[PDB]
Amino acid sequence: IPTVIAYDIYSRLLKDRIIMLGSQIDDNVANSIVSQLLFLQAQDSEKDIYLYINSPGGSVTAGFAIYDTIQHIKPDVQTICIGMAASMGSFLLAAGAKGKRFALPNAEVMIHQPLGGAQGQATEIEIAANHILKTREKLNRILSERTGQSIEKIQKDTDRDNFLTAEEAKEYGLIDEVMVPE
Amino acid sequence: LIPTVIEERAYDIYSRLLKDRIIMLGSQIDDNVANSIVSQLLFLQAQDSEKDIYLYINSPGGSVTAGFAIYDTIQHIKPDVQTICIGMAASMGSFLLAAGAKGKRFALPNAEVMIHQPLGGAQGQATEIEIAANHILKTREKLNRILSERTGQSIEKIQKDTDRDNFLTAEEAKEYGLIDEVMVPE
Amino acid sequence: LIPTVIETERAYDIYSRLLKDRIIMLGSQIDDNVANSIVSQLLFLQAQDSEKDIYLYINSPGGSVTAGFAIYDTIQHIKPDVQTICIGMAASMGSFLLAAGAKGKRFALPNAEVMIHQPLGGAQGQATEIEIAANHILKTREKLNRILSERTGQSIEKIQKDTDRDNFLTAEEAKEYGLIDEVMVPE
Amino acid sequence: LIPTVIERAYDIYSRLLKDRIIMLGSQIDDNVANSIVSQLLFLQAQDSEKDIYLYINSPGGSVTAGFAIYDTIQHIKPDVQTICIGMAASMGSFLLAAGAKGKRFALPNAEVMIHQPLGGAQGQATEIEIAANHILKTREKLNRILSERTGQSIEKIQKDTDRDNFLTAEEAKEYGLIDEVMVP
Amino acid sequence: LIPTVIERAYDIYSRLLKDRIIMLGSQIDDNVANSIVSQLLFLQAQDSEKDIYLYINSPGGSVTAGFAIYDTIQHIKPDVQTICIGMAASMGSFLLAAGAKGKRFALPNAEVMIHQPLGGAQGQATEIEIAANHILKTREKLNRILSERTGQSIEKIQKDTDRDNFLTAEEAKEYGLIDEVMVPET
Amino acid sequence: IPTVIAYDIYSRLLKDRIIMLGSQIDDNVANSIVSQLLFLQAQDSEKDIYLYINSPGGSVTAGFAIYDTIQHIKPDVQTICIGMAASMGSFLLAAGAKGKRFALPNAEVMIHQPLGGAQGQATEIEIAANHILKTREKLNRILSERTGQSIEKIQKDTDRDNFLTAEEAKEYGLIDEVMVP
Amino acid sequence: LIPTVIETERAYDIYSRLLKDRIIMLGSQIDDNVANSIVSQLLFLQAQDSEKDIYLYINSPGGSVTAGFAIYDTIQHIKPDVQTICIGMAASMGSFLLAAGAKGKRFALPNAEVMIHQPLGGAQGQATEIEIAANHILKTREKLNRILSERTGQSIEKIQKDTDRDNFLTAEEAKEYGLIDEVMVPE
Amino acid sequence: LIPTVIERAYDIYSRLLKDRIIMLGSQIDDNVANSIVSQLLFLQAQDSEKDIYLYINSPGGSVTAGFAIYDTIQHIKPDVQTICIGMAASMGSFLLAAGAKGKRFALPNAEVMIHQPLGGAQGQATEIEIAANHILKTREKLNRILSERTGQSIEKIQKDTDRDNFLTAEEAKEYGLIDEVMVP
Amino acid sequence: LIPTVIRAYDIYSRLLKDRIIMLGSQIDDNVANSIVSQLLFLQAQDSEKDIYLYINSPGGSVTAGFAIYDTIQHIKPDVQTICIGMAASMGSFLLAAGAKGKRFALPNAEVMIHQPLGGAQGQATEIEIAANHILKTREKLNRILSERTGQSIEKIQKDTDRDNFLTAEEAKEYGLIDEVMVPE
Ligand SMILES: CC[C@H](C)[C@H]1C(=O)N(Cc2c3ccccc3cc3ccccc23)C[C@@H]2N(C(=O)NCCCC(F)(F)F)CCC(=O)N12
Ligand SMILES: CC[C@H](C)[C@H]1C(=O)N(Cc2c3ccccc3cc3ccccc23)C[C@@H]2N(C(=O)NCCCC(F)(F)F)CCC(=O)N12
Ligand SMILES: CC[C@H](C)[C@H]1C(=O)N(Cc2c3ccccc3cc3ccccc23)C[C@@H]2N(C(=O)NCCCC(F)(F)F)CCC(=O)N12
Ligand SMILES: CC[C@H](C)[C@H]1C(=O)N(Cc2c3ccccc3cc3ccccc23)C[C@@H]2N(C(=O)NCCCC(F)(F)F)CCC(=O)N12
Ligand SMILES: CC[C@H](C)[C@H]1C(=O)N(Cc2c3ccccc3cc3ccccc23)C[C@@H]2N(C(=O)NCCCC(F)(F)F)CCC(=O)N12
Ligand SMILES: CC[C@H](C)[C@H]1C(=O)N(Cc2c3ccccc3cc3ccccc23)C[C@@H]2N(C(=O)NCCCC(F)(F)F)CCC(=O)N12
Ligand SMILES: CC[C@H](C)[C@H]1C(=O)N(Cc2c3ccccc3cc3ccccc23)C[C@@H]2N(C(=O)NCCCC(F)(F)F)CCC(=O)N12
Ligand SMILES: CC[C@H](C)[C@H]1C(=O)N(Cc2c3ccccc3cc3ccccc23)C[C@@H]2N(C(=O)NCCCC(F)(F)F)CCC(=O)N12
Ligand SMILES: CC[C@H](C)[C@H]1C(=O)N(Cc2c3ccccc3cc3ccccc23)C[C@@H]2N(C(=O)NCCCC(F)(F)F)CCC(=O)N12
Repeated sequence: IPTVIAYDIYSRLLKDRIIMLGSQIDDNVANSIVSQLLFLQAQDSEKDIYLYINSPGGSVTAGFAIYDTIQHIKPDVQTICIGMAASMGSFLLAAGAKGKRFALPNAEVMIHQPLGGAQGQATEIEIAANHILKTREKLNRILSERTGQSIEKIQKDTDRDNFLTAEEAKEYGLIDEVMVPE
Repeated sequence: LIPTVIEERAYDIYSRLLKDRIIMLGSQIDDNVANSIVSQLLFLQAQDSEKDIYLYINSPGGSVTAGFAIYDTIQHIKPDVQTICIGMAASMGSFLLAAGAKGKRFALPNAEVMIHQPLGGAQGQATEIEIAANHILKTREKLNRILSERTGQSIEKIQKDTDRDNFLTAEEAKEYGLIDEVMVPE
Repeated sequence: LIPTVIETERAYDIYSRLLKDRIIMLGSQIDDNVANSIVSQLLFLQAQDSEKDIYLYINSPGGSVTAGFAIYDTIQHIKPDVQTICIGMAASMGSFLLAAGAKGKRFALPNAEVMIHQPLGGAQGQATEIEIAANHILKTREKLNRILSERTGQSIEKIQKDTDRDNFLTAEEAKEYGLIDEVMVPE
Repeated sequence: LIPTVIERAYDIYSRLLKDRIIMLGSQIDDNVANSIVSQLLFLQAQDSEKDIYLYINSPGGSVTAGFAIYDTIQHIKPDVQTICIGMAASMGSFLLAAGAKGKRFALPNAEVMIHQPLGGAQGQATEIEIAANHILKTREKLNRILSERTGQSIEKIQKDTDRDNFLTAEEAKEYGLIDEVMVP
Repeated sequence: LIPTVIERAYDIYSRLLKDRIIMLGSQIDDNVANSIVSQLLFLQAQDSEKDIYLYINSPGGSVTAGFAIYDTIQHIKPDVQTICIGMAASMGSFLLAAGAKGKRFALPNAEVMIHQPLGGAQGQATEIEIAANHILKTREKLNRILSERTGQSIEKIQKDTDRDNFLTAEEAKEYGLIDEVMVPET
Repeated sequence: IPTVIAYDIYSRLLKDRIIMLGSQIDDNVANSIVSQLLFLQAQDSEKDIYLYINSPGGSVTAGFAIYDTIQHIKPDVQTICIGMAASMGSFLLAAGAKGKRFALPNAEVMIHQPLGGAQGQATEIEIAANHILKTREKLNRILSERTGQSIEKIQKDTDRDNFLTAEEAKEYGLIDEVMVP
Repeated sequence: LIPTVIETERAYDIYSRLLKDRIIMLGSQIDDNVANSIVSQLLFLQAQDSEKDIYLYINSPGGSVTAGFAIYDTIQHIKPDVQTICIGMAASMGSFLLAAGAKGKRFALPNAEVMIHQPLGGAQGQATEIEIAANHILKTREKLNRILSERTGQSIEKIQKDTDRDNFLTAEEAKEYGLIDEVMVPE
Repeated sequence: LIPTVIERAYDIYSRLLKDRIIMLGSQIDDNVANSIVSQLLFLQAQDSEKDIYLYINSPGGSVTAGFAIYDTIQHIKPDVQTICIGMAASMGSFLLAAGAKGKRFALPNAEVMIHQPLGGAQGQATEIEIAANHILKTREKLNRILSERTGQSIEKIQKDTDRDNFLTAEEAKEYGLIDEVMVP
Repeated sequence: LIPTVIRAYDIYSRLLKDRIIMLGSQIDDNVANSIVSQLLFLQAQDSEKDIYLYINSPGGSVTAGFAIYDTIQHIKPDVQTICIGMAASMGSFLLAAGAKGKRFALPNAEVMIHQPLGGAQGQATEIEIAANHILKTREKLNRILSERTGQSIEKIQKDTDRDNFLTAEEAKEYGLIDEVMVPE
């Protein structure tokens, strides 16, 4: 990670209100991004924030930490998908400010149902199944609100792995514009 | 080392017991144990359709489907299959103990009987976890329904009493309806 | 430990004694070894008597599709009716072989579990290698679904839909589906 | 890499601590407890009157480490606000409920889970007995405090924590674990 | 390798079984219990009145597997003599004490050890509680029987089995675990 | 990593608009290079950027993160292959500014088809197969545009591992000139 | 992830800032490295001021007995009173050090856990080697129990009995026992 | 690959057992003790007067397993001759000395080793104490019996077994562990 | 692996019927126990007729080797030794131990001689005991080699200091064998 005159490259980007979601989403990544969003709001509550997304997703709860923080703060959080947005990464891509969700032409967007595990007694498995099913209902309802697609459509389209191009993601309502070279 | 006995005709001890219509369920229940026991049951009813069979149970249970292989074979064949719990009957072992011929389910005085929920697991997509959950819940309802029929307890009582690990003495198993008599020394 | 029995005085292991009365055991995961044994037993029994029925016990989670088709083709070629009986569970290629038994002689005991689902596999390497592997397993599924349609009387369209995910059936549901003919009830 | 901010260079979490914000964003072990307790002590010394803000995104962990944080919160003069962002499970949800009365929050999609303590024991029958009595007393201790913090009966807490019990933010408010669901 | 003897070929242990001698010469698990129980049942069927001789060189093991052997000994008509050779520890010493009254022996340098049951528990507090209650009940069951067969109080048995308690053959006789130290003919 | 008078060697190069792609391409490497590209264009949108490429390739999506960032920004991004460029590395070599794609005489260039895997149900294998086949068409279509070769020729020449010299890479259209001493 | 704090300027990591106000953290398993650090901090603080109290925070499951006695002996030698405060838990040699604080200045917060038990160890080899190891750990227990008796006011016989097995105590029970002087109740 | 002798077919060791020869040719564990004890019981039942021959090529092992064999040898009526061929170490040497008085042998290059018992202990101080007292009492037991078998004092045995003590066949005869060195 | 020949015999048991013993493996206690038992069986059948010891072995345990050695020297029958393939370490010692004038090797058979291998770990006095033991074992081996080859102890010491490979002809000249058996 190179230095620029004294900032590391990512910290220099943060000076211009740019946050990097460039890894698998766990609690540590969520804690950092939430802290960055809170800091940028405190500096200036009016100016836009830019969330770079190159992520395969990961933890749903960690994703919702980022999601809820985005929606609470006053500044518009722009989202731009560069490389790939999968699973909870694509959920956060769709969570960006209305009209300011982007993807570069060859960026990959994938949507699919949440993954999990359960082990032990029948009633413990039932509790785990009800939890992940309710979690999917929560994700689908919000994605419906964000994309303009129905919950029934999102349910069917996320049953298996569903890879989308940048243009297909725009047509779906996950992003607003495919950002072309000027 | 399984010992040999000579009656001339040499027998390993378990095969000698099988000659007198005795089957040993003395291990964890998997498909191999089920295949052996159902084959022994088929052989014995073919040899004699009237004479009782004796099923020894010292088992911590295991596979539910492997257990139901043994269960269904016991109920289909004409001979009464007596069950005797010696040492311990846990989980699907206690289910098979309760599945013996009415009036011929036994345990020795210090034998341990345990009943609880079916165990399992699932990993992957939410809909895959749902399928696994529905399957194991249906499997529990199936087991509890049969236990209710075999013991005379209500399905609601079986559900409550199998929620956690429930250890029973031989006398408690008799009171519950899992066995008919605690076998005492003469 | 497989127990021994004596017919008074020829000694047999329990499974060999069953084979004397035309009973073959499919009681494990289906691999090439299990297929070779079952194919050899079927060829032996039909050579002894081409008219008497053979009885195939099925307590199996399935396994290799090619090994399953070794057993399937042998069953269909030989003259004797091969009866099938599901005891415990028949999953995947085990349930396929359950449905492959002689017409009107496919059975399950009341608490036996039958599961149907699409074939499993894997592929790794170049895109064209993944394509070949994908085309192979899709063609294998169509092959399985077409034969299962013939044996059950259900459509290829229905079988495709019903085998998309793991589909557990009771013995009575398996009868309704056409995978078996009768649920064997106790007297 | 944790990002830096310069205005004096700060890592992002240390910059938040300057404005009386403490992060509980991991599994609770002794190291996390020692850090949070030290931060609370420091913030009390800096300003005994201004509120402290405890961010909670944690699956819980050690009960004793959790009680290190709990007791420090209750001792110090400043109110400690708690805010659940992402998820609060087990001892994390206990600490969420331990925030200053009227100042316990959760964001709308945050997850709260409550259940009984986990543990293990191995060896002699009397050694297993000691371990069982200890974890049972620890559960009574936790349930008694949770009853006081939520206003629910100990009997209800016992029943509701027997198995894994997932709650929405609104359900956590209705239960008494938090005071308000913070809306955008 | 187990040596063969020909009078009709026998492995050495099978030859001993012909004279009503059963070998408990290993750690007690379900397999060992299944074998010993089957041998006892076979010997009772052969002769319901002649004594059986149970050799014990064992560190113990499974309590439920031990109780399979224990209950089978007490049910059958023939007296089961017990002889400790080498060592009897834990459930091995319990079975030594379970022999027919007046027919429990040890050789002069044989080692007897008694202690409390060993086990484990993991998971939720209520699951640990169930596991703890179970092992405590199992110890009560063992101590009550040991009290009956030694003549010692349950209070004394509890205290003396709190830790590993090694006894000589002579101390085991004094305690009531055996009846006589079998001395060599000079 | 030595220091120079105070900059580490790679940071000193970044001051003269030089970016180093000297490793396997994963998301971390892509995030760093994308950030460096965005930094340099913000400093100066007119002056050229020099992308050093010594890489065996790696993730296709991580590669396309770098690719799209290069094409979007105003500055010409020169590409110089030193040592080796394989797979996605050779794709990024061909993605440099027109007339400013270079390789040193003994630099190695390799092209082949994308690598991947799939495991599970037949329909899951089908989805994975369709995805990687679409990814190959995407790569081959862009490589056809950058090199001037037909898609049918790219398909044939990338079927197996195809090693090229620097001069062969110039002939193929992957680079513009072999930079002589 | 240890946070930094700045005061107008001078930057400190949180634990170094606490050390500036004579606070030492025993917040881990006790090994030689932890003992070396704490002994060095104690020596530093007494050199800075021989009269002002030192505050020893204890959240520790214990560990090495010799490493514990390095801390114990340093505490007793230096002139300043070393206050001890149990927060979270003090087990084994951690609870021994809790009891070693200045008379009247040993504290615990209300929900802090205190545990006392026997020294743990092991030995493998010859009978005489096992004898040496046994005599050593027994002598170490006598040494620990004698000091505990002195600092708690309980008899050595009572300490022996109560430390035979794992003995968990509440903060209040630890006060009644004499391991601490006061439970710090919140205002 | 144990060779067959016809072859009436016999494996070589079973053929030797027909002429009252028992092989102690491995590490002594409970399995080896059970077999040897069973063979001794079989041979005395066949003939209580004729001698038994115990071949010893063993590094020893379990003390309790060794005492199973020891007590069985002393109880039965037949004289049990012992012959050390190759090596007798630890409990193997103890059983060599346990043979019938006047009928304990070794071949000229056979190795005899004596040393104190080995063991372990782990856990609480009182558990280590119990383990220590047990292994010490076992050493006293071994030394007392070895004193009876050899005619050497317990005090001498203690000192001579403090460390590993290798003896030649002639030195073992001088010690009283054997009676004669068998020459060609 | 081992084929049958027809009374049915496995190939090695058939060879034992004509007084042929196979030392075709690494020498451990199990191999020694079998070979000494075979030697005891053959001399019991006939004390006059020769025994033939096939040797294709890399050596191994010295004590297990001396179990075989002492048994060879004690019994009445001449034990012929023939090296086929290779005799290394204690295998070459046993090759030299064959009856005088009846020790053989085939033309391309390999014979290797070298000093004993071992290990020691622990206290200085424990290392001393182990060192004295293996040094005394070397003197024991070298003294017997000297007697059976005709070479001096000083020469055996020097020639076995490192690994010393010998041809069949060199082994004859050294005194380890009596003749290189030629094809007729
Ligand atoms: C939108 C946040 C509110 C203003 C409110 C709040 O809800 N919260 C709760 C809250 C968090 C609290 C702690 C850690 C992360 C938090 C993230 C939040 C995200 C959304 C809403 C509230 C959050 C705290 C916030 N604080 C600051 O941001 N302080 C300024 C320091 C910022 C920086 F420069 F240090 F970065 C502390 C004081 C305060 O009232 N709030
Ligand atoms: C109760 C058995 C039925 C009468 C019926 C049957 O349902 N089945 C199906 C069936 C099984 C079939 C194969 C393997 C196991 C089986 C177990 C069954 C259990 C219950 C019911 C049927 C079973 C087969 C049975 N066979 C034998 O038992 N033959 C005698 C075998 C003797 C010996 F070999 F056992 F000695 C083959 C002929 C036959 O009609 N049946
Ligand atoms: C149905 C069998 C056919 C008549 C034909 C055949 O197609 N085949 C081909 C064939 C197989 C050939 C080899 C191994 C397995 C085979 C399985 C087959 C299954 C179905 C059809 C042919 C099979 C061989 C068969 N053979 C035997 O069965 N011989 C008797 C074997 C008796 C015993 F050993 F079983 F007891 C050899 C002679 C022969 O003509 N055939
Ligand atoms: C509420 C704190 C009390 C006033 C008291 C105390 O109870 N304790 C005990 C105590 C702790 C002691 C050490 C480490 C952590 C502690 C956490 C505590 C939590 C609650 C109560 C007491 C604690 C210590 C406190 N110290 C400081 O905080 N000093 C100020 C410097 C703080 C910083 F800036 F350095 F952070 C040292 C002097 C002192 O008397 N106390
Ligand atoms: C004490 C045995 C009872 C008489 C009764 C019984 O309670 N049981 C139950 C029972 C067991 C049953 C199966 C396996 C083990 C058993 C062990 C038992 C131990 C104690 C009491 C009953 C046991 C079975 C017994 N059987 C035999 O022993 N048959 C003789 C053949 C023995 C051998 F020679 F084959 F060994 C079968 C007939 C029968 O009625 N019983
Ligand atoms: C090409 C940049 C566009 C003009 C636009 C944009 O599309 N984006 C989106 C965008 C990214 C956003 C975040 C992180 C990486 C990004 C990479 C991009 C690559 C290509 C196109 C847009 C990118 C951001 C850009 N920002 C800066 O670069 N700001 C100054 C950067 C200075 C410094 F920090 F580097 F020093 C923030 C404001 C802004 O308008 N944009
Ligand atoms: C109580 C200390 C004694 C007065 C004496 C001593 O016994 N010792 C021995 C002694 C130790 C010596 C070295 C390391 C640790 C020590 C810990 C001790 C604990 C108790 C008693 C003596 C110790 C050394 C002490 N030194 C300092 O502390 N020097 C001051 C520097 C302090 C700091 F700032 F550097 F920390 C060096 C000179 C000196 O005479 N002593
Ligand atoms: C010296 C043996 C005594 C006579 C006595 C005895 O003490 N015991 C106890 C005893 C053992 C008992 C069981 C197993 C092993 C035993 C080993 C013993 C060793 C020494 C002394 C008693 C032993 C049993 C002996 N039995 C036989 O040997 N029976 C003949 C069996 C011959 C054959 F099977 F080997 F061929 C069974 C009856 C019996 O009274 N005893
Ligand atoms: C040379 C052997 C002596 C004659 C003597 C003896 O020294 N010993 C001691 C001795 C051994 C004893 C047991 C096992 C192996 C032995 C190997 C020996 C090797 C050398 C010398 C004595 C050995 C035993 C020998 N026995 C037999 O060989 N019995 C016949 C065996 C026939 C058959 F089984 F082999 F076929 C038992 C009786 C006996 O007096 N001896």
